[PDB]
Amino acid sequence: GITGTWYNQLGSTFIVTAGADGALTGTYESAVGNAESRYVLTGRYDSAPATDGSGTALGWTVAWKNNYRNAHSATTWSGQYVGGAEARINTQWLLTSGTTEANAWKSTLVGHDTFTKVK
Amino acid sequence: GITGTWYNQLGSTFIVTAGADGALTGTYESAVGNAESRYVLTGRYDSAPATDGSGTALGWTVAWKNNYRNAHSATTWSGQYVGGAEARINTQWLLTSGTTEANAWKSTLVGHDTFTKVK
Amino acid sequence: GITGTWYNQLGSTFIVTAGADGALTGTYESAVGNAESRYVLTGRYDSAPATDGSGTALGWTVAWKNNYRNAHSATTWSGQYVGGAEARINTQWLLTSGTTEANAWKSTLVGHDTFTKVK
Amino acid sequence: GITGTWYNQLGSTFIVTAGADGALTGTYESAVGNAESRYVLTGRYDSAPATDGSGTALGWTVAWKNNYRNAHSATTWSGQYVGGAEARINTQWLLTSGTTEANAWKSTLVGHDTFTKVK
Ligand SMILES: O=C(O)CCCC[C@@H]1SC[C@@H]2NC(=O)N[C@@H]21
Ligand SMILES: O=C(O)CCCC[C@@H]1SC[C@@H]2NC(=O)N[C@@H]21
Ligand SMILES: O=C(O)CCCC[C@@H]1SC[C@@H]2NC(=O)N[C@@H]21
Ligand SMILES: O=C(O)CCCC[C@@H]1SC[C@@H]2NC(=O)N[C@@H]21
Repeated sequence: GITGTWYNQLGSTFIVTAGADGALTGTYESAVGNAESRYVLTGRYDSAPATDGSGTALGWTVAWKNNYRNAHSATTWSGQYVGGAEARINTQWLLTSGTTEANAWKSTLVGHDTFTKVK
Repeated sequence: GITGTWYNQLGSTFIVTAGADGALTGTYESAVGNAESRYVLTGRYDSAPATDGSGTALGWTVAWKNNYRNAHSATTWSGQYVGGAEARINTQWLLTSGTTEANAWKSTLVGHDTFTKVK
Repeated sequence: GITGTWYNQLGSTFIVTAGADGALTGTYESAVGNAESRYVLTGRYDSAPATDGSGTALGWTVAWKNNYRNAHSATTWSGQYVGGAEARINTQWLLTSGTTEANAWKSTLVGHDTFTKVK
Repeated sequence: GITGTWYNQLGSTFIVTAGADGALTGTYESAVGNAESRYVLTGRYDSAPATDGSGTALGWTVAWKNNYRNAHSATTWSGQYVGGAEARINTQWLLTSGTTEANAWKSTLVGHDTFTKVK
């Protein structure tokens, strides 16, 4: 029930398939930034989703490289799937770009994203 | 040259193999926290490493679930491999645990790690 | 126009007064967590608010200590006041608790908050 | 014992005076970035420092504005003073710049700093 075609508040598309062991595959099309295509993602999530009423912890990784453009950067999301009547995924994310060792302090960006299934 | 057996400042072990397309596989044994084994990791990195003199951006994901213990949590690293005479990987990371919707604010932890190849 | 009585999505109250030089004073009552009173905050913001159409960058600090309860912790917000028809303040924040040197990795928590003036 | 003249790993200077109530005043000269002077800081820390053996939680705020240059940005540190034979302050920090509402995702930067008293 974690697989599907999620959107978020910036408008970017996140097509995902969960795995039997805990794998996470799919593509990710950022609607904003230095990117124009679907990009490859990979990540993991636990499969024992703590049935007391909590959300399923998950995380994944995208590196901004394909046939069209490269930004030499990588972004990781970590969040929790809150699954109920409103299927929601709240994530918080990092973005690291490849900089020179002088510009090491300003490499990382942080932010948040709210993923909804049927927009 | 990104593959290998890295340690860090907490003492945890990170066995990694890079990929021809940009995949990243291997295991991760946290020496601290609610974990006792090697755990499965998966992530990505770009393969056009920007030969002006910058580091290679990379990121990966571990979900704390195996045959021994489960913490219902997932952690993601994003950083850059600085490769020279001293092979170094500086990463900054998030840790998300599966909480109830009341305790949504205190789910995520942030921190930093400094990975060295030959300790 | 930054001064006033803001609420947020968790329900916590943030009473603030800006300064002529750039100071920021007021109180902060967290509606959730290990706190029960108004707490003291202090922070800063720039006063040249970049009239091209951007938001005003700001930040502040609260330490969870008063006559009622102490948590030995400190939280800092950094965000930007987007001021228009809908007066909004989006912030992203850190929370650090005083831990032993063994438990240094799990001290910091990260999160986000969305402040609205008239709720 | 928190007051004094701290340096860090980037070379920036942090002159600080603690307060009887819990206030924190002083100046901050960033040795790197879009800044050239001492800048004004303000923040807070708790004064009941948990004498079991933990560090003192603290945090502060700087807004990059003075007579010389303005960057329309604000940075906040949150960390813990580990005080022993080696007086250390480990902090983790955010940096928010005033951007247009389109460029809201890439406003914030995250990073870490390690402050030492006698360098
Ligand atoms: O910044 C870059 O170098 C490329 C653009 C990255 C897009 C970011 S990644 C996190 C955030 N969420 C998105 O869907 N897109 C932005
Ligand atoms: O907190 C948990 O629920 C399990 C322990 C997680 C270990 C964390 S993950 C990030 C940091 N780096 C490590 O090598 N271990 C800790
Ligand atoms: O965790 C603690 O030790 C005390 C509770 C802190 C409340 C946090 S601070 C950030 C977030 N925003 C709020 O208005 N409250 C929570
Ligand atoms: O980026 C800017 O707009 C101005 C430069 C800010 C300097 C940053 S703030 C955090 C980090 N620690 C420092 O001592 N300097 C950098």
